[PDB]
Amino acid sequence: GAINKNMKLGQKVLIPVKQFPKFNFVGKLLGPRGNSLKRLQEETLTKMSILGKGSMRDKAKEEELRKSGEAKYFHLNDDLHVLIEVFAPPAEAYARMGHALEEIKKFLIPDYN
Amino acid sequence: GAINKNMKLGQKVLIPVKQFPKFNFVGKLLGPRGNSLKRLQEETLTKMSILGKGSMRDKAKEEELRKSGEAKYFHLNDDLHVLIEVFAPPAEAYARMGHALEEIKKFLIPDYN
RNA sequence: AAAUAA
Repeated sequence: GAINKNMKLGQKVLIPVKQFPKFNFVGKLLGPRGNSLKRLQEETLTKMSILGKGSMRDKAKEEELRKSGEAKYFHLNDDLHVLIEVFAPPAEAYARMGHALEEIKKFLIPDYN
Repeated sequence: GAINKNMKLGQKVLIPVKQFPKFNFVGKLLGPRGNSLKRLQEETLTKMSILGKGSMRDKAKEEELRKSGEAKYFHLNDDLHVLIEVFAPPAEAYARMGHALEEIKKFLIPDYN
């Protein structure tokens, strides 16, 4: 499209549950009351959501919401992931995404305490 | 205080470490993902935290924090225990603490795994 | 069995 027309970007970032079994990443990404994710979107000027299987603190509600069929719950069949999104001019859109994907690496490795 | 004004209650509940040596009660109480403790508050309408010496899984981390001197770690000198807390009008609060105190006894017995 | 939930 047009180089100065604002654009919407989106990239699904897989959360490594197969490589780090049993570690609660969702708690780690959000931190206390979500201020580790609030702060991480503010830092990079993107918007981030944790979607997919297990993104919700229960198998059951997340299973029902999933069996409902509504498009808003399409993500709960996909693997657990963070969806980073940005709306800005193209040069800015890709640059912040690139920025955002560098600062998120640390939340996708365990704490070892 | 006043009969329908809300009050705070707290009651330490001791964990029998002398009686079942080396049994991990902390894991039993929190279960997976911390949700057997979390469900036990929802059922009883209380709030619960595990404090005292041995509440943390790293004995040297816990002794740093204990030395550190901050009031938030004062509990790491007391015996290992669950501190049940409630904020409600007196009638409800005492009824919930009691409910919680019967419903907590199951978790103060080891599993023989 | 280890408590962060936007």
